[PDB]
Amino acid sequence: EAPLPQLRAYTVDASWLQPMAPLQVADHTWQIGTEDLTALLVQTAEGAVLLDGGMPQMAGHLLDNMKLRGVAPQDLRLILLSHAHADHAGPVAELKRRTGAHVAANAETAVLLARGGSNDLHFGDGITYPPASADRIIMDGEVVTVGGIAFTAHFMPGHTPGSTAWTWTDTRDGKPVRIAYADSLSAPGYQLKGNPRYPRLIEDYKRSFATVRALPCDLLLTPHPGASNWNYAVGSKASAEALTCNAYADAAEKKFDAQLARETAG
Amino acid sequence: EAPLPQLRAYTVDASWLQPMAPLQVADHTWQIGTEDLTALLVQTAEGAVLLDGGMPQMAGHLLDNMKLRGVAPQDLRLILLSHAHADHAGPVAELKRRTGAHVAANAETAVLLARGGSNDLHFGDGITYPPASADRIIMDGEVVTVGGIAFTAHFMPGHTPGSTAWTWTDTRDGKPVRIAYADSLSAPGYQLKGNPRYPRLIEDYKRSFATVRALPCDLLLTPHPGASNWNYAVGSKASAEALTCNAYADAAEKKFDAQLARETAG
Amino acid sequence: EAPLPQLRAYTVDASWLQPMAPLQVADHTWQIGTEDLTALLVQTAEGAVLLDGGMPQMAGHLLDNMKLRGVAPQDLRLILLSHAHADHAGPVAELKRRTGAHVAANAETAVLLARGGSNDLHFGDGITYPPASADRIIMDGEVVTVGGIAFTAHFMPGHTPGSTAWTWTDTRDGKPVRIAYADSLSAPGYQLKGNPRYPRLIEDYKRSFATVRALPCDLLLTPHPGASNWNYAVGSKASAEALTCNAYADAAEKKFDAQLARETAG
Amino acid sequence: EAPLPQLRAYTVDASWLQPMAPLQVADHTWQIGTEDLTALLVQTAEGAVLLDGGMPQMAGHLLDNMKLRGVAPQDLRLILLSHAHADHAGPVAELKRRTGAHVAANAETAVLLARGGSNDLHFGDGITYPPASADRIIMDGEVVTVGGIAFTAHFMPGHTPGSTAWTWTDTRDGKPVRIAYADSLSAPGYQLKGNPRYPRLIEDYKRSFATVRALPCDLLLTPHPGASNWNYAVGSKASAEALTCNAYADAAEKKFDAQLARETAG
Ligand SMILES: C=C1CO[C@H]([C@@](NC(=O)[C@H](C(=O)O)c2ccc(O)cc2)(OC)C(=O)O)N=C1C(=O)O
Ligand SMILES: C=C1CO[C@H]([C@@](NC(=O)[C@H](C(=O)O)c2ccc(O)cc2)(OC)C(=O)O)N=C1C(=O)O
Ligand SMILES: C=C1CO[C@H]([C@@](NC(=O)[C@H](C(=O)O)c2ccc(O)cc2)(OC)C(=O)O)N=C1C(=O)O
Ligand SMILES: C=C1CO[C@H]([C@@](NC(=O)[C@H](C(=O)O)c2ccc(O)cc2)(OC)C(=O)O)N=C1C(=O)O
Repeated sequence: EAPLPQLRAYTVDASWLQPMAPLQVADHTWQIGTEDLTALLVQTAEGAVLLDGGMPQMAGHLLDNMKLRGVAPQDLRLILLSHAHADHAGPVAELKRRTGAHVAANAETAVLLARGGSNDLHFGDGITYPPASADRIIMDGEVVTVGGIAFTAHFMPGHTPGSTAWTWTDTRDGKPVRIAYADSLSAPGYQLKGNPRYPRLIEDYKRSFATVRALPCDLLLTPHPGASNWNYAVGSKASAEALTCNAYADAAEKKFDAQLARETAG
Repeated sequence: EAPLPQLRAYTVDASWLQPMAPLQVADHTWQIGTEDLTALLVQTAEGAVLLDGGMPQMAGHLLDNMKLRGVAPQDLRLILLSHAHADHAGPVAELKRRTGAHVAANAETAVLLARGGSNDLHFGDGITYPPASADRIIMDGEVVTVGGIAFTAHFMPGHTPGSTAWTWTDTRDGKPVRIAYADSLSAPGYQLKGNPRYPRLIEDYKRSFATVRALPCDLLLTPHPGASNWNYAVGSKASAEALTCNAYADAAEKKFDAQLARETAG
Repeated sequence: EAPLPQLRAYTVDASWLQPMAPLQVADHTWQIGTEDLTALLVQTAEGAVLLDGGMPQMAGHLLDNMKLRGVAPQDLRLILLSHAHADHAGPVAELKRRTGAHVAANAETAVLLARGGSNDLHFGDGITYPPASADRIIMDGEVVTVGGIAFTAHFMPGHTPGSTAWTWTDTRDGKPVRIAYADSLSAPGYQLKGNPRYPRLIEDYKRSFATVRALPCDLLLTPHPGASNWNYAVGSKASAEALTCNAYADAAEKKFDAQLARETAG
Repeated sequence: EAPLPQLRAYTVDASWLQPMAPLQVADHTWQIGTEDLTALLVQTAEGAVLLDGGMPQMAGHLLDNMKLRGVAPQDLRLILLSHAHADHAGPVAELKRRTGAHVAANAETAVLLARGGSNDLHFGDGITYPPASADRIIMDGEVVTVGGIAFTAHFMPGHTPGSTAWTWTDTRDGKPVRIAYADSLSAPGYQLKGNPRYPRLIEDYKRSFATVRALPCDLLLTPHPGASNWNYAVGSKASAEALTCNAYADAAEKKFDAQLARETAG
């Protein structure tokens, strides 16, 4: 008699777990994650903000890179998230324990984070990670400010119900740089039509494409750098091929429409 | 450059995942888990009680065995736990979703369950499982009653801070049978002395040995059947070699004392 | 020197706390709350559903009326909510403890319920009540079914971010009766414009008026019966003057637009 | 027909709500609460610790007094609690929101805090306050360190299951001062014998008297200053009549034994 199957680990491509040194994006904004997972550190006069953390096992690397930037663990004030899947919110619980940082997130992201990604609308229990609590619930368009730097939330539901873009204005060469950290717009293996767990999925994606098109943006970044044509491994050329918000939304919508037709076709 | 390691699944011996048909323990009490993980179903006139559920992937098997016993999913009223590690509380979240059952547990077990076993005092994040909430917090000696059957909690901290023995009186051949479901008394790989996360660990274990010795008991069962010398695979002979509470406590204390001396010896 | 002020209780009009006997709305749907707070009991072959519970002190009255309807406490399967303010979700924690019912709610309602209505977007801590957990998170358009009766969620944010209308089809005289339990559309004392805690408040209300207009509805009910021109105290004439969904939405939008202009005017 | 009663506010003696300026207890420890509720600020080189906060409406006063001491809101690192009743943990949720501080507490205190004091073992829902989450769960004897100052937890269950004494060593006149902040040992209106919600209440109190007697202590403080014969209103004479730990435990045990006999006598 076959025994029940063993639990299966959430395994990812090696490049998602490949550490990199901090890569400067603008005067106060640094990529400090891995070659293929974004984790943005924004350094202010009154502490630092982290946008996403990658996989659960990246906690120590993130703290190492923070130290290279002059940021002690207790200097991390705030953690913001694109969406609460294991490869973007993975280390949040550990980071909170080791830094004292607060998490700000919308209600959808908060409830998914608090159950550690279990009972996912599409992935079941296959991508569970250590649960964490949100300390501040934010609404669409709400502004969170640290050290004078204002981060604005733009809800873009679809990839998860709580998917969020974050925008802020940094500087470079004395000129403002409007940064938009837009969430994933993929639907990998999702049932798009008539999904009982997400009945308005298609309507939400369509609205989210429009939301991304309209973001204030001189420089777009995404949780997976490849989704916006970044290449973190090539240093000062990393942003050279980066997409605009319009191009990112267009590419995602074309992919979505094609997937929708293939779902209709089996 | 080495990438960070992949996440590692919590894997167990195949016998822990080997389904078995329901095995009657007393007039209303059945073992419905696997060959090497206990999951007790107590069937009352007003619904059923489940004591432990085993590993996360056992949820469907438990519901199958409940159906064989005449217990529909919605007939499950209450889930009780020995301790909230992944191989005993694994399927609790799914069972709650599929049955509507409530969970009753002490505060220590409730907080560990709510973080899905993450940030374990000894095991870190290596044995995380889907988090679940406790619907009723119980105190030491508190009585929980379903369908007239009274279950009494006996706290026995050590293996986890929330480790609990549950006792109830069933029947067999018209005579009462005092059942004691006592938790694990092992300390596998634990730092026993001067543990900053559990400073009174040794004192708690020593008290818990005494608590187990004094339990009202005609028939002892344990989360791992082998710990009390049960053999679920041999049917009506399964209980033949079962230990008394005194023998179980004595064996565990001898093992603990020897481990303590080996820790002193490196 | 003045001491700090005493805590102030959330007090309501006496009619909101005036018990009434069950009032039949359709073949399986009964008003079982007070003269001026709605609490709907829907009785199915496989248990009962409660939609809202009123104030915290109404828990015992609700159970009394359930018993008059033939519904024992353990027969209550599911609690649904319009929104998680103290005068509609007040007794949910106690009801869960005494009945074993599960709560299904969207993420916004779940987070507000879990903090007992504290840190309200508009009311601060003035309307706190005992916190409760949601056992099932639902999405817009999701169907929850008990005993074959399907309840559909329609999100209508504004009064709270989690405000929800629930629809189901009952019967009367052998004909179907599409019931719509639509949430409040009031904004009592709210700052509508440029509210930092709810930046898209006006956009959400405007969308919610349209959502209410389009609900499937032969019979509209509301958390406050007066909002839809019900009068629970007059028995079989209670529904005589009830508004349509279109009239309810129109009246609320006219009131909102007038309030918006008065806010512009001070 | 009588309507259901209105909700009743938790009202306290005016002196419990009477603000006072900071009163120095030792080189780094200050009383910053009210005349009759203790709230201790311990100031370190790496941030401040708050032990208790008093009533919910004291949040602003506490922040005012912190500012007088040179402690900005974001300088508050850690909140510790004696027990999670409304008059000691009242403002914790607001303080967390306004300061970013973490809360460390044992599991019993954490679960009571997370339900805002509702469903109290003895007081029902009469003393509910805004819920808050614990960020770190601590065990008996565990050491929490901020800025080099070590705070040790001593569990003393009875008044609440999670009641805790905290000890640390400060200085004065170049000599060490062992401070013990011991919790309440009262049982106001409690059913002591055969309490189904707290079956081992008497055993826990008796053990807690012994725990308090054995605390390392040169200077005892208590959540209610009068319980240890402090008088915060008389400035530099405030500690003159303060009890020893032995005298505090003796007085509480005599009161408990007398109450136990009166309960036996009706
Ligand atoms: C395009 C992808 C696909 O890879 C990840 C994803 N998926 C996976 O990593 C991968 C997969 O989709 O094949 C997966 C592996 C194992 C699982 O159990 C579930 C999903 O993360 C959960 C996902 O969100 O779909 N994320 C994105 C993304 O856009 O964020
Ligand atoms: C005696 C044991 C050992 O096996 C399990 C245990 N441990 C393991 O299954 C096993 C181990 O201890 O070697 C383990 C595997 C992987 C891990 O990441 C952690 C622990 O479950 C978590 C444990 O509690 O120690 N449980 C018991 C028990 O008495 O309950
Ligand atoms: C129209 C109202 C006004 O009365 C209640 C309400 N408000 C009050 O009961 C009342 C008020 O608005 O004056 C109130 C009393 C005390 C408070 O601390 C806050 C509000 O409940 C919280 C509210 O949601 O605004 N609810 C509605 C409603 O539409 O649901
Ligand atoms: C000795 C007392 C009595 O006063 C408070 C207490 N009680 C009250 O303030 C008071 C009372 O006991 O009479 C009370 C008022 C209103 C209530 O709903 C409940 C209790 O706080 C909840 C309590 O813990 O018993 N606390 C202590 C104490 O030792 O901490």
